[PDB]
Amino acid sequence: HWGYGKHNGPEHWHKDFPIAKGERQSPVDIDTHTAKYDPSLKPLSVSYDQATSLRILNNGHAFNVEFDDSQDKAVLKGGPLDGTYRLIQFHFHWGSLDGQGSEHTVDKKKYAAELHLVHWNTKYGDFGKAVQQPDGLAVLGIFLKVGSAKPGLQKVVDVLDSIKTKGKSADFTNFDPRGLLPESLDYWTYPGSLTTPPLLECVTWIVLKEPISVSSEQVLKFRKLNFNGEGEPEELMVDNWRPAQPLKNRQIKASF
Ligand SMILES: [Zn+2]
Repeated sequence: HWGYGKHNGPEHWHKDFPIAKGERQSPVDIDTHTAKYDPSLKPLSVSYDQATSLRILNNGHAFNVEFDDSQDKAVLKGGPLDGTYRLIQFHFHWGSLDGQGSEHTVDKKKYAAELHLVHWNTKYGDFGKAVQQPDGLAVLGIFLKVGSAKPGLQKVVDVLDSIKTKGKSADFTNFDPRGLLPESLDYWTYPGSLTTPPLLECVTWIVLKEPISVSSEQVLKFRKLNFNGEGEPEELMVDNWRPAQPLKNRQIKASF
C-alpha cells in the first residue's frame, strides 16, 4: 500500500495513481521573485470562533484532528476563493530532522513541518463530491519553524500518546484552531491537488507567508508516532512529506 518508505514512497505512487504526474500537482517550490503580486486578491476571512473538534486519529500516514462540518461552524472565505469552505480536519507533515518536513518550500527552503487545515466548498454538499471538482477544496498551509513553544499546540502534543499506532482515535473536543494561526495572514496562492493519494487536483492552495514557531520538544513527540498498527514491527512516523512537483506554467500569486 502507498506510504513513505523506499519501497512505497512518493516515487512509486504514479503506478497506482497516474494523476501523480498530472498538470497541477502539489506541493511546489514557491519562488518569491517570480510570484506575482495581485492587487485584486482579497484578504482571507478565517471565522473559527464556532469550530467544533470531535476527535484525533492516527490514520497510518499522519494524525488528523477532525471537526463537525454538518453546519457552517468553522469557515474560510475571501482570498482567491468564491463561496464558503467548511473546515473538516487539520493534520501535519514533519521530518526526522528539523532541517526538513514541510511539503511546500520557499525559495527552496524547507521548514520543520507544515500544517494543513483542509476545507471543502459547501456548494458541493459533502466532502466526497467536493474532491471531484476543480474548486472543491481549499487548504491553508502553515509552515512550522523550531524555536519557542506554541502554547496553542500543546493540547495536541499531549494526546499523541493515546493514538500511537494506526487506527487509534481519541475524543478531542473543545480544541480551538485559532491558536495555530500566525499573526499575519499574508499569503501565496496557486491551484494544486491533494499531497497524498488519490492526489486529486481539486485544491486551491493558500500558503501563509509567516511561519509559526514550535519548540524542539513539541516536534519531538510528533516523531514518536508510528506508521504501523499495534502489535506490528515499529516504524516511526517521520518524513511523511511529498517532495516538490513541477509548477508547469501555473502562476503563483501573492497577496502582498
Ligand atoms: Zn497535508
